[PDB]
This record gives sequence, structure tokens and C-alpha cells, in this order.
Amino acid sequence: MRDMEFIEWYPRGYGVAFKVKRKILEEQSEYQKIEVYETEGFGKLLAIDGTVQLVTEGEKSYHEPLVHPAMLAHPNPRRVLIIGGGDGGAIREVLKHEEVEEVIMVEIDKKVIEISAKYIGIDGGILEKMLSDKHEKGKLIIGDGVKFIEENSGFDVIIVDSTDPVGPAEMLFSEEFYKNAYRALNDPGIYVTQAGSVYLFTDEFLTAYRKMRKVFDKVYYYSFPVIGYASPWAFLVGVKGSIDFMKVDAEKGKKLGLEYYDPDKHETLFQMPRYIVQML
Amino acid sequence: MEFIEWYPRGYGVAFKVKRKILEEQSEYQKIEVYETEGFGKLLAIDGTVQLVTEGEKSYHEPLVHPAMLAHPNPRRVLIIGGGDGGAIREVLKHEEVEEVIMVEIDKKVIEISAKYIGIDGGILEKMLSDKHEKGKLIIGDGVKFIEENSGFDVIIVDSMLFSEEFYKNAYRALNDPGIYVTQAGSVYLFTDEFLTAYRKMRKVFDKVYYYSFPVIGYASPWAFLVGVKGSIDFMKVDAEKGKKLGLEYYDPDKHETLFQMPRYIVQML
Ligand SMILES: CSC[C@H]1O[C@@H](n2cnc3c(N)ncnc32)[C@H](O)[C@@H]1O
Ligand SMILES: N=C(N)NCCCCNCCCN
Repeated sequence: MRDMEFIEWYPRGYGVAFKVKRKILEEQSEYQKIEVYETEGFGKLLAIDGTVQLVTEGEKSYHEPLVHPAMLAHPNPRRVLIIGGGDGGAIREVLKHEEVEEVIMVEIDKKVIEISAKYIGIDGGILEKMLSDKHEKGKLIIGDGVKFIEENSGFDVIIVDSTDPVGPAEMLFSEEFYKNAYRALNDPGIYVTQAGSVYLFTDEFLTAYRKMRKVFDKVYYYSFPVIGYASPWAFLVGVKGSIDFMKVDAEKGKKLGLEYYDPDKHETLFQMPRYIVQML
Repeated sequence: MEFIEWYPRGYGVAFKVKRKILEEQSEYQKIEVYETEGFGKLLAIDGTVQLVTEGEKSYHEPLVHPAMLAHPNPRRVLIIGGGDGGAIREVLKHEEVEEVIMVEIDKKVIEISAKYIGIDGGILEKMLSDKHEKGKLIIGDGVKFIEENSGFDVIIVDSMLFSEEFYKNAYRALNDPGIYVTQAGSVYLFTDEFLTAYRKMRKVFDKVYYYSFPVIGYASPWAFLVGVKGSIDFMKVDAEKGKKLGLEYYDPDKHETLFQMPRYIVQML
């Protein structure tokens, strides 16, 4: 092979591969291994513990479906909480909603933020302001999201944009966490989290769904073809109050200028292989 | 050992492989079979994945059933390509089918699939001997075939098959009502090809539809295009007939979710 190659291997021996121009950096923080590559045709790739977090040319296919469905389904998302999202893509999308007054971002690994702000740069300067407490609506907090949620409440929308549930993110998918998360939501409130590869992390998705189903008033599932991840990726939604996640404010969405998630066709967001639906 | 198919922009689909089973150069292309570690056998043509046996239904179901279930009475069906037999197997799951003609250019693909892949449930063997009750195999070019054949309730393309002339003939070959459906490539990596086909079909068919589905074995999602003749509303399918199929991937009860498609692509139509 004349050029480099980055591959993330998934269960069953399936791999997502990218031709790369070079490796920009590798750093071992106290929590995980953070790496950055310059891909041949998808911009920069950020990886944590060998798993793709994003590719700069395509990351909107993940941040849009992760953020906007919930934000557009909530009648008035004024106070938002983001757990993880060290790269700033999620908060960037959240801040597109005028109703937003405050967004608290809890990241456990500050190195991810520093590295993203310096080498990824999809946040459009948001992370730097966050790092120096100079952002008007965003407030950065370095710590574990599980602990935070155990001591904080009052959120219209909670967005969990963490790594896979293995390292420090594992408890973000625990029964007790969902209890605290539900309690932390306002009425009406909405909780959303990425839930793994539909086809290869099916157990992760099913497990989290059943746990959320025992806590939230209503639990929804959906999927979206995320560029850079085994496709498609699943998302789980937990609602408190009278929120009809089956409906979103299309007019507010039109103002977002989205490229991937289509709020006008919100009903198509719920695609899911039949065999999996039958297991719910 | 690994098998990787590379797509535009250096994106790759990779499978860990246990062993290579066969390599044969037919008169048309190079055909290879590998046994993967966790996805069954992989049929590769000129280095491209035709299918992996543990996942191919994720492609053959959405390719076939939506159109078969949207049509009021699919008695006579045409399939262009589908040498692996996955499509014909799915078509024959519909009781209304009285005849299905399969037109394949490379006989070697059929023989290798029948012997080394075998997802077709023995259908290919019968057809290779001209002994299947409903299916009829024809070795030739689908383009020339549709130039002189008509009377199909459903036409499925699973293989010049995206030219306006071809689409005109395909439309003429359809009964009224009739449905034409074709796979249209990787949504994200072959966007231009998908758009080009969509536009040519719009100039020919009474109604044109598009949809996508998460396929295992290829850069996902995969796009599909539908051309209709007559009063068929592709946005509706017979859910009751769908239940009898026992599908694993395509969900007839949630047919509205079949039309997922990235926003920027819809805007370019
Ligand atoms: C890279 S985008 C997602 C982020 O989630 C962060 N993360 C993982 N686990 C937790 C946790 N328990 N609390 C807060 N943030 C987390 C990771 O450090 C990563 O930067
Ligand atoms: N195996 C994987 N590729 N897992 C990806 C985990 C979900 C994205 N983490 C957040 C990164 C984007 N903000």
C-alpha cells in the first residue's frame, strides 16, 4: 500500500476504513488515547481509543440527527445540557436555536477539547471561549457527567454525546444514570443519546432501550447514516411530559439550514431493520 | 487476511477473511469467493462486493418487496441481473407471481453462485436446467431484451442500464399499472450517478420515487429508484401481504420510513 490507512474494526470482523495522508498526533490523556489524522478525502479524523469520533467532512451527518430532532420537538429548549461533545460539534448545533439561553457542557477529558480546538476546528471558535469562560450562552465544566447529573437538575434538553459505553462513558448507559437524568429534566423535557451501530452494537442499543423504558414516560428510537461510523447509527430518546417526538417544528428547522437531517420528512428518521424492532 | 473494497474519496468497506475459496476469470469478469470470519461467504466481482451471505437480505429485501407489495397484482416479473439468485428468491415469496424472467449476461456468475454461494434455495439449479415452475433463465443483455419484450407488472434491475433510451423501453415494457425499480448506488459516494438516473427517469415515467436502505456489505446507505406506470401510489404497500413474507430487514408496517435521504441530496433533485 502506497498510502496510509486507518481502520476501525467492529464485532464480527467488519471494518470502516479511510485512506489517510498522515497522522497529525497521538496523545495519551489520563482517560484515553486521542489521535488525529488527515484523511485522503474526508478532512481530519478524530479517534479515541481507535474508534472514530468524527471526520470533519461529514460530521454533520452525526451532529445534526443527534441534536435537532430533540431541539425541534421541544416546545421551548431554554436550558440545555450536553455530556461529552469535546469536539464542539453538538454545542455548535445546539446554539443554532434562538430559544437557547444557557448550554452547560460537561466533558470529562479536557485534552479532547484542547486537541479539538487546535487540530479539528469544527466548533467555530466556541471551544476556546468555553475554555476561558468567555462564552455568553455556553458554560464548560470539566468532570464526569454521571456525577454532575447526580447533583444538578432543571434542563429542558439533555444531550449525551459521549464515547462508546466502555471507558468512563459506561455509566452513561446505566439504570441509575437514567433515573437521575429523568429527574433532572424539566416538564416537558427531552433526553437523547447516541446508542451505537444498529447492526453491530445491537446489544448496546437494545440494553439501553429497555433500561430507559423503565424510567422515562416514553422512549423512542431512530437511526441515521453517520459518515465515519459503521452505518447506520442508532439514537435513543427519553421524554418527560407531553412531548410528541413523532412531530417537530418544521418551520424552525428550515431556519437551521441543515444538510443531512431533514425535518420536513421527520417520519423517515425512524427507519430501523425489522428484526431489531421485533426485539424491542 | 482482509478484504477491502475501496470507494471514491478513499472510503473503504472491510471484512476480515478466514480463507479464499475461489478465483475464476469468466469471459466478462473476475469472480472470487471468500469465507469471511463473521459474515458468511463473500462473492466479489472485479474486486467489488456483490454480497456477503450473512447480510445480503438487507439489500435484496428493500430492492424487491416495496415494489412487489405496492403493485396490486404482480403476476409477471422481470429481473435484469441478479445472477446470485437473491432477488428471484425474494420475488418468488409472493404467491401472486406466475412467471419471473431473469436475464443475466454472465452465466459463470450463476454457476458459481449456485455451487459456492447458495443463497438462492436451489432456484438457480432448476433454472440452469430449465426445470423451475415459475422462473425462466435467459442468458443475454437486459438492454436488448427489453427492446423486444413487454408485459411485466414489475421490472427489477439488480446488475447503459441508466440511459434515457433504456428507461423509455423499460416504461414501454411495463403493464398498466406497473413498477420499475433499480438499485442506484451508494447515497453518499455515488450521489451524481443517483441524481443523473433520477432525472432521466423523471422524463419517462408517470411518477418517480427514491428511497434508501442500510445495506450490509457495501458503503451504506444504498439508494434505490422507482419508476411507475399507471395509478400506483408507491407511498402505500399492502401491509397484510407483507406480514406473510416474514422479512428480516425491510419493515412493510413502517413503509413511510423507507424514504430516508440526506437533505442536501433531496435539494439537488
Ligand atoms: C469526542 S466527543 C465525546 C466525549 O465524551 C467524553 N466522555 C466520555 N465519558 C464521559 C463521562 N462519563 N462524562 C463526561 N464526558 C465523557 C469523552 O472524553 C469525549 O471527549
Ligand atoms: N465505535 C464508534 N465509532 N463509536 C462512536 C461513539 C459515538 C460518537 N462519540 C462522539 C463523537 C462525536 N461528537
